[PDB]
Amino acid sequence: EIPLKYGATNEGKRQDPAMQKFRDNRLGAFIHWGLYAIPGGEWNGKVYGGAAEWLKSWAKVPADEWLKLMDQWNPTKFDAKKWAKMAKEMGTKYVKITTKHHEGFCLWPSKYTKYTVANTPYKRDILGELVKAYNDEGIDVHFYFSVMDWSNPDYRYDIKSKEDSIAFSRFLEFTDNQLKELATRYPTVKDFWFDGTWDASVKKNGWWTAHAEQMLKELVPGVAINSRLRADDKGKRHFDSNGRLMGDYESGYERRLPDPVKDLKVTQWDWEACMTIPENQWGYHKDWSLSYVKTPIEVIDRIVHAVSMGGNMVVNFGPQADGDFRPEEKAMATAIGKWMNRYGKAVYACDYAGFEKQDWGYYTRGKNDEVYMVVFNQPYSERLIVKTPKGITVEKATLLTTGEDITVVETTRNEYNVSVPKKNPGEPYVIQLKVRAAKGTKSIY
Ligand SMILES: C[C@@H]1N[C@@H](c2cn(-c3ccccc3)nn2)[C@H](O)[C@@H]1O
Repeated sequence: EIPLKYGATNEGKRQDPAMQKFRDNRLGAFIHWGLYAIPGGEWNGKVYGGAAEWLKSWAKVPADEWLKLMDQWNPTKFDAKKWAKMAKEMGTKYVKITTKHHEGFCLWPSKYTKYTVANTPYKRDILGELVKAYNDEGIDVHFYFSVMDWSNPDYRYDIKSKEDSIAFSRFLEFTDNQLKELATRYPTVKDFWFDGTWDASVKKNGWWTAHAEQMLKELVPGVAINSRLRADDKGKRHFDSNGRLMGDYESGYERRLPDPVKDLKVTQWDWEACMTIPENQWGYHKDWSLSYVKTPIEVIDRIVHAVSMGGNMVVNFGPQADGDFRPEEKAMATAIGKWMNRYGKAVYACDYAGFEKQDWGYYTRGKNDEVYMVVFNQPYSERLIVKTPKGITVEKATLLTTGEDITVVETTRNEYNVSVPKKNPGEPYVIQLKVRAAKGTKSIY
C-alpha cells in the first residue's frame, strides 16, 4: 500500500440521489460545437481525414489565425428549444456539452478570456440558452471542459523550468476561475467531464486535479466529476497508485467498450462511455464518406451493451456552423428515439444482471429485479439460451411489447431455452423474464 494525499476519495459507488440519477439516466447525447465547425475538416483547399475538431493541429494553424474564425461565428439557425426537442425525441436523459474544447473558444461569455461567444457576431450566451432549453425539457446538462487550451500562452505541455512552473501556475488559476464561473453561472449543472488532461504538466500537478474536484463539489451539491480529470501524487491517471478509481465514475471507454466476458470488473464502479457516429469525428466534418458511418442498430447495440455492464452511453453529435444538425444526425436521433420509446424499459434505470453473456444479445436488470433479454442476433435454432446463476430460476417469459407469454423450457440444471416469439419482431427486441432467487442463495435478487 502507497500513501497518497491526492488519490481516491469515494470508497465504492456513490449512492446519493444525485449519483443515482446520473446512473439511472443511462443514455446521453454529446455535443461538440466550436469554431472547428466552420471549416468542417477543410483548411485552405485541403480536406483533412483526421478529427475535425483537431483541424487546427492537422493543418498546423497558428492560434491567432485559428481564433479569427470567431469573426465568422454566426449560427443563424441555432435554436436551443429545437435542439432540446431533438434530444427529447431521441430519448436522451442528459446532454454533455463542449463548454470549451482544446481550441479554447468558450460557448459562454467568460470574463477570463476574450475568446468567447460574446466577441463574435452572434454575441449570445449559447451555453446558457442550451442549459435553459434542455432543463425545460427535463434533460440534465453536463459540461465538457478541456483543460488543455491552445488559445492561452500560459499553457504548458510539460514543466521543465521554474518559468514553466510560474506560467502553468497562472494557467491553473485561470482554469479554476473558468470552472468556478461555470459552476456559479449555471448551478443546475450535474457533471463536469474533463478532457485534455493527459499532458505531463497535468500529471505533475495531481494536487490540482484533486482540488478542482473538491472545489466543484463544494460549489455544486451532488455534482459528478469524471475520472479523466484526476492524477494522483505519482502522476497516475483515472485510477490512483493503489488501483482505486478517482472521481465519481470511469470515463476512459471512448469509441470502444469493455468486453462482456472478460471485463466484468467494470460492474464494480460507475462508468460512462462515449461514441461517434462515424469512425472518428466529434466536431462537424463536411465529408462523412471518408470513414465508416454507423447504422442506428449498430448504435443501439452499443447503448445496450453499455447498460448491460453497468455503464452509461453518450452518443455524439457535431452540429453545423449554422446551428442546425446535418441530415444523418437527425435520422439517427429519430431512429434511436423510436426504438427507445418501444424498448426503453430495458435501458433506463437498468444495470448489470449478473448472468453469463450469451450470443443472442444482452441482459439488463430493472429496479424491481426484472431481467430483460435484449435480442440482437436471432438464432436459427429458435431458442434463446439462458443460463442462470446459482439459486436463480426463471418463472416466466413475456414479450415486452405485447405481453404475450413465451415458452420457457428447462434443458439442464441452471439452463433454459427461452423460445423466440412466434412472429419475428424484425428488429432488436426485448423478452422480459421473471426470476426467483431461492431461500438461502447468494448474489443480489
Ligand atoms: C471526447 C473526445 N476527446 C478528444 C481527443 C482526445 N485525443 C487525444 C489525442 C492524443 C492523446 C490522447 C488523447 N484526441 N482527441 C476528442 O476531440 C473529443 O473531445
